[PDB]
Amino acid sequence: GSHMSNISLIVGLGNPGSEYAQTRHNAGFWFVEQLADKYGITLKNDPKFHGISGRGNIEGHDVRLLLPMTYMNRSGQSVVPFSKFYQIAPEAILIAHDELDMNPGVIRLKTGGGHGGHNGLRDIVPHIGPNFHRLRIGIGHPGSKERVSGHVLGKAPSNEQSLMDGAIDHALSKVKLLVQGQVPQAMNQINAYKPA
Repeated sequence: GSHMSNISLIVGLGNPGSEYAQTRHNAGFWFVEQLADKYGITLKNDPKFHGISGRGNIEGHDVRLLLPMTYMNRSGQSVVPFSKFYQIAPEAILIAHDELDMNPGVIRLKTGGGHGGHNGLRDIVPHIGPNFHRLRIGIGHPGSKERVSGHVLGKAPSNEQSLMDGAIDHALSKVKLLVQGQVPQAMNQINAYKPA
């Protein structure tokens, strides 16, 4: 099982399929895929947990990675049984996700709170509660309430993509702190990120 607030499960939220891979709602997938490549963690088919998952060493810690393949609004159907099976408490979970309420190039580490309208988080919090950590990857908000689906299922223009990519890269450099349980320092250093 997990141990205290040493992060040992990192989840990236998104939708399956090439048609969604470049969309804003897959920001969490981008982060976790890049993290897996950085540390040489194999992301392999995990049909039992309706996802793609991996396990490997990050800075001397045994960490699991998970990409639900359920579609976004059914993400809990992967995350919940996976975390329960491996006895990973929410306090040891980091979920990376797109955040409508923040600008592209803004990234923050948050502990607790609600789903903020995010349909992936909405499927997870009812089951494990809110006390997991979140890597909120800013994607911006569309023109109004009605445009949300068109925004999150859109491919960002190059400038916004560059801003997100830089923020994601910064966060990758701070995962060492997270797997070491240094959540306060990680929060300070992630939240301080500026693109320019």
